[PDB]
Amino acid sequence: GVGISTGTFNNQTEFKFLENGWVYITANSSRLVHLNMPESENYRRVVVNNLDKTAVNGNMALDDTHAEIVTPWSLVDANAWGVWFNPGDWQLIVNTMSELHLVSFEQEIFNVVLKTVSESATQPPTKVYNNDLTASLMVALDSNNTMPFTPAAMRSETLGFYPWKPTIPTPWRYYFQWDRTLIPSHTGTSGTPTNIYHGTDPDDVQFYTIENSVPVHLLRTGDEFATGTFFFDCKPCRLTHTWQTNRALGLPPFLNSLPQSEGGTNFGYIGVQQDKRRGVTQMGNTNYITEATIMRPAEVGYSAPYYSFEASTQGPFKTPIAAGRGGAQTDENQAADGDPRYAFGRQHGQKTTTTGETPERFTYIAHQDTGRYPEGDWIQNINFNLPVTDDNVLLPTDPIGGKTGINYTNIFNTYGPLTALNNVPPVYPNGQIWDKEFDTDLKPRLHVNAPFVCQNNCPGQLFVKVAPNLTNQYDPDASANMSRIVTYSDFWWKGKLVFKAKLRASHTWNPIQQMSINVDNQFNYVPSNIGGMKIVYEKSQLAPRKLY
Amino acid sequence: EFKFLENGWVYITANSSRLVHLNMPESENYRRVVVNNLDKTAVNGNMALDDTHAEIVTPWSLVDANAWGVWFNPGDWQLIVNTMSELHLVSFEQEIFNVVLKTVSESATQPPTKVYNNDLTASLMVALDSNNTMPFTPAAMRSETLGFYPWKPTIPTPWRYYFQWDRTLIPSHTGTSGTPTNIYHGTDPDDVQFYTIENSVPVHLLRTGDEFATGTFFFDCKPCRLTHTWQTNRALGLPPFLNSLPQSEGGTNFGYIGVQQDKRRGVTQMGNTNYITEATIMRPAEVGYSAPYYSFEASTQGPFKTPIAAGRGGAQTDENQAADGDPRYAFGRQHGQKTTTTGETPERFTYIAHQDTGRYPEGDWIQNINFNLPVTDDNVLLPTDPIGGKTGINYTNIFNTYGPLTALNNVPPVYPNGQIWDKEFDTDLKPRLHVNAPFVCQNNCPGQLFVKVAPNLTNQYDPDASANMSRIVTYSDFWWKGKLVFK
Amino acid sequence: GVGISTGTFNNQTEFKFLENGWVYITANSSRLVHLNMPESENYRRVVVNNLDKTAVNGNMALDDTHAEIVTPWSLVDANAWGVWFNPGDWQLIVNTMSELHLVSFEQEIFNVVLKTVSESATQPPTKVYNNDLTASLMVALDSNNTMPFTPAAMRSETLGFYPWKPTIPTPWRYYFQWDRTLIPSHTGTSGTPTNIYHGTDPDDVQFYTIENSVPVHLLRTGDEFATGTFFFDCKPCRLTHTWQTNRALGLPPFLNSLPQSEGGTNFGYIGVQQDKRRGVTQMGNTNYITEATIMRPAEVGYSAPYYSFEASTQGPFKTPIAAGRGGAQTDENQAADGDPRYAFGRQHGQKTTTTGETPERFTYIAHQDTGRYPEGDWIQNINFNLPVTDDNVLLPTDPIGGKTGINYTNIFNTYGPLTALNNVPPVYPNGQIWDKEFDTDLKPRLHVNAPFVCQNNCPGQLFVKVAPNLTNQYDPDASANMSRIVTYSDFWWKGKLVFKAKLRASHTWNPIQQMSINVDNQFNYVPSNIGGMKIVYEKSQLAPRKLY
Repeated sequence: GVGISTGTFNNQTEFKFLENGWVYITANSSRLVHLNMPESENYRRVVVNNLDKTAVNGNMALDDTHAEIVTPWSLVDANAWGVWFNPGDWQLIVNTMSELHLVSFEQEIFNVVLKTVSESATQPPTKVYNNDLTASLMVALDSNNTMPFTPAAMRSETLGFYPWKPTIPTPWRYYFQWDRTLIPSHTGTSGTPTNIYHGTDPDDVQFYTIENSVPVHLLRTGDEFATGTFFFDCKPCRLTHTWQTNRALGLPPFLNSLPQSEGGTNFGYIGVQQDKRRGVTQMGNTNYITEATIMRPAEVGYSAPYYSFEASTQGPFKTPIAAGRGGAQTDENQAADGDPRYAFGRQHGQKTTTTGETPERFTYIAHQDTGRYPEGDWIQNINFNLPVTDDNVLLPTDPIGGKTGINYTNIFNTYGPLTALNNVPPVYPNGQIWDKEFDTDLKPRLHVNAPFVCQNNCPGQLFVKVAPNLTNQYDPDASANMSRIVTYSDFWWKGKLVFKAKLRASHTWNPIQQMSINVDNQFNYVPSNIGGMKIVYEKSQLAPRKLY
Repeated sequence: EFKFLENGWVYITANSSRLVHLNMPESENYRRVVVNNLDKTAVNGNMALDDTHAEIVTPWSLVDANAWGVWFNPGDWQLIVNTMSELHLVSFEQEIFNVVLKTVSESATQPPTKVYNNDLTASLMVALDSNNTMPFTPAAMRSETLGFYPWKPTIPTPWRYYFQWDRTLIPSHTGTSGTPTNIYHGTDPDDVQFYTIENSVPVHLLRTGDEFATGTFFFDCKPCRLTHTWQTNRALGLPPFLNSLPQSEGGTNFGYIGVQQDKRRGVTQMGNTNYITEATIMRPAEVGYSAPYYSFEASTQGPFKTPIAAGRGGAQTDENQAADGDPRYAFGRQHGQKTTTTGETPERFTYIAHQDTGRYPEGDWIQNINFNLPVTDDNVLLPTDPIGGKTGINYTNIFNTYGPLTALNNVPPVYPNGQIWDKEFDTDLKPRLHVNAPFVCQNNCPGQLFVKVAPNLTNQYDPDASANMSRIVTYSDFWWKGKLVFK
Repeated sequence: GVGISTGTFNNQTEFKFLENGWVYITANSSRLVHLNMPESENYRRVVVNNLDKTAVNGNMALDDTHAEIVTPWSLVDANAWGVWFNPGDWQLIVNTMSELHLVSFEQEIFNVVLKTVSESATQPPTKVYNNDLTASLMVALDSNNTMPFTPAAMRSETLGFYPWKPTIPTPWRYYFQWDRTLIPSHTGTSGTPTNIYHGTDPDDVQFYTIENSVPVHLLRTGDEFATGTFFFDCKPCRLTHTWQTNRALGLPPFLNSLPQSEGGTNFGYIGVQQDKRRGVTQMGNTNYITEATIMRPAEVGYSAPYYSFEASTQGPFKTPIAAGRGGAQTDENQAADGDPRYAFGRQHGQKTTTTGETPERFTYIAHQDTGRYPEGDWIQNINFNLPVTDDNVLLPTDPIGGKTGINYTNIFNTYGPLTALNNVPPVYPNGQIWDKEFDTDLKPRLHVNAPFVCQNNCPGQLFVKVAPNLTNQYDPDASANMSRIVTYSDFWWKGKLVFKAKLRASHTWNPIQQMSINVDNQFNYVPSNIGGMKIVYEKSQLAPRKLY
């Protein structure tokens, strides 16, 4: 009731060691959640069209045009690593574990409190906060997944990552179908390229409402709500990275001459003339057997067009790629297409005492060597007469379509039946944990935003909303917006995310990479003298594994 | 042995035995060796000749029987390929027996002389990596498997494996100005994997009276077809009805469809044309696919050729047109080359598969969506049109038509030099096939077998000295027997 | 028999994960062991006296005088970490484990081979090696520990640390009682200080022989020998380090003024005048309560005389200390008394391809903060009148005995009933694993050479010796030394050392120290281009733990 708590705070992470090197990881997360009443009680169909930006020739990548339904509901999303693990737990997992299985998820709301605000007309303004013991919090669990799936991690709008910091839900909204055409252009393009919002296709209209699709629980201060346990059906997530490219697959050539002294220039030598060597190649018209030409079982990674923008009914979108760029591990400045860039605020890692709306950002450079170095690619004539002449080779420095800044690698695609690739690594703390699989007939082989993909279903989205607190003058048949008592709710959210992981084994003489605190990064993991906190991103696939 | 089961199935047991000759290793230590043929790649336009890499050279030797020639003589192969329609890989086992170890004493006599004596107490070190902890290094790729002749003694191959390295090689051509970046960058510490047999695999010491058997390993692979498909997209489904049939035999007596092309009935995917032709009629899917050919992609370790699943079209008619996708094998006198030949020039052949799943890029073209026929120059891209200003490069060199509709076959077995089975990659997303072997190991396939002559020390050994160990010159002859079972 | 092997090589390390976070670590180690016949078949009582060195005034620390029995036997000692774990295994243990229990030890000898050498009188010298199928290797296991305990790790004379490198045993010898007096001196000392070897005390004479005390097995090429499993009875060894000194024990003072901005100089302030504070002190005649004077439960660590040399019957010896020096963690050059220094050759970590007899060396700097910073000590008069005047304080810069280079800290001892200290950390790879407890009535609280101390008994020492291979001209009643066929043996040694360890837990928000491969140390863990190997030392108590 009014004076009785309905739940307990718990933010402990439990590691229970099972038999045969398996560990049962239970991540308990609890948060105080602050919820204001919605700006409006009505659903809105809102169109955004930043014509001012895209009207500048060459700015088509800046398109924000879309249509969305703005709802009075708020989304409680815990689908991000930082919600469940602090840096120490993450270190333990990524240093001691080799693979991760997502097992189950459950959440509850308890200790609901609803308050009203009265602001007097006194010349020196003043306001008072009073409990509304009979007011209700509306809670809806879309366990059947009737609503569109809108994971908040993509917008950095999940629950906060600090147990001792109150957090907020995010106002819920979803895309509403629209037709939009945007012809690309460049600086110096003559005229005005077609840039039009065409409207909505009636056959694609889907207006969803929570009230018509999901049972809604009314929670007074003495009530609680528990979702029950949901069990996942996902593939395991590897906590190791592969390093072998095509060049490091299989038996190396036999070295007939080995170095006799230590030193930088004391190389070995194969010792057999290149066109007199033994082995197998797929180049049926040459006798050269080299590390570049020797047959490999398949292809590790693939080349794809990079910063290619494809257009469909709704306008242009960047073509996604599975893996990051090669060479970024050596030079951070070379991080580009395929290296996810995260931008987030003070709830999710940015130093909490900073000021301004400029977000904290980082580009994740995965340890896996499955990318491409397009500056190193080339195409040459089938005749394969070496050394190749200018007319018989296409180089990455050769312009395509007359454009000095575009080469064939920009439009190149080597994905095929022989392609082998890995799933995206977890991105702590801002990365998404699980994602919903598409309801297309043919499904993608992976998702680029989360390591765990929901093959059949994963937990229903949790929606909350302050129930309307009407004054005595309400008139439903009037055009003016409803008159409401200013009401807001604080409730406690507790979730339990269960993983299963395998303890790693030492396979090599040498030690392996391990996440460690050091003098440089020390102060990223403790509060500042004024309580300021931050959570820096951490890599997750530290240890290597042999691909082949 | 061919044992005929019920309902047209045959149990093929291939027994193979070899005398194996093993010298003691050159060195007892592991070596991390870097190869860098900068002299070759420093010539502009020779980037395809890159041999730069790093490898761990081990004192161990690999006994590899993963090649068709190890198990079947030509008569057996004829029987299989003429009478069978599909092949299942069932099991594999191997053993080492009748171990013999000998020492060599070479006198200082002015006329040199040497004597061979049995070392009855010396041991052969044998390690079976049944857990597949070691890198997978199939010897067939280097033509370094056991020999293909039962009556010819054979040797194992000195074992080594790749060690991670970073390498950048900017491509160039003749006439390229300056020196393109050509650098060996070193090793990434996070990718370092130094494997040793001693720390990972139990090691058996075999004296002359001892033997070793691996036990039977059972495979889990897909069946391998011994038939070839010939139908391309043009030969799928119902042909057009011929309203006029020839009345006499002769070369020029063709049939005729007899319906004007834009007045025909049927289904096409060209939604803006009324022409229904054998080229434009809808087919269920695509047989084969076009891929960039002699395209070299670069990654952390340097450039490598982009592999392709099927060979070139037209090679069946003209051998000289065999190119990308037609595997070329080079091998020595242990593996097919006339054993009485002299010199180190290997025997070679390009395998031309019977399957018609390839492409004839000279016959491709792209034309404008408007599809106004006959197409004009500006509305068609031909294989003879230069790309990037290069007269020797056309769009087919960079073309890729792989998609959801692509259908293709597994690589055919290549007797005798072809690999039999291969290990599947440990990536999250796995390739649909391998180009080197018809049988791919989905979970695991037999552990690699390693052998090494145990060190035979003299009386003057000093472990705390920098000089390399002083050993009695010792070598071993042992008999290897394997059994490979097919269905 | 002759053609049948009697054992299998195994150098695998197995980690078996038990229930409740406990792991069963099995370290298998195998080595090829090379043994020459002894130089002499007789026991020798040999006296060493480097009078030439100690005769120089001020060189008394260089005394090597002693007496020892030189035996024809050789000792097979596997009591060092490097014998059992490669760097990867050690990384796994020290990064994932919190404590270590020594469980059991067993060893065996197999595949014995004995060979004879015949060197012809030919003008160009030549030699031939022939198997002596009937010769024997003599093997004795002192399971009753009748022989003196002589752990080889102290002399860096254990089995080698590389499975693929043949190793040797060490010629066995033990101390024989002697009386020796060496009066200390300095440069400028007048005359010749007494420097005399007095002989042997008859009541302390102990002449041990293997033959009279231990059953001896004769192994021909077809025989093997197994010790059986020995189970230890030792205390657990912690793999965490304490950092709290007396200054960091208990409740800190309450800060009445907290900083308002981030920055280097924004300190907090206690905000209460020092002599007006509340709390408890052991200084019964002062009202000052400060972090230096506030009562702490006990004392962490202790001060001891450093580079003090005590003399007894056998001459001077350095006074050992339990913990290393304070400040060495910040500056390596300050490593001194209490920081063990290891010197070793190419069998035990030194780059195997180096030349010369100069050994590789390192000083182990433990992570635990249990030492002392003597430059920071002082003593002041009981009156405690502050600020203290010169006459009322003894500073570390005040000479003692008139010596400008000696201060009271050199002779200071604060060990008492309140002292708290930790056991010595394991030193990989050269550190001793276990040590035998003294047979004195009152036993030391720890040993400085090994973390595991043998309370009742630990495995008997293993002795080997090539049995005498006589020629036909042997005459026992002649004074000349015995005429023997030049014979030597190669045998395979295999040992199994079993540990039990507890998996660590994450107790803090922040991550902890972890051993990791990196660009700097990368090439310490892989062979050189000519096969050269090395094993660098690794720290073992990386993770912190709270003392109080």
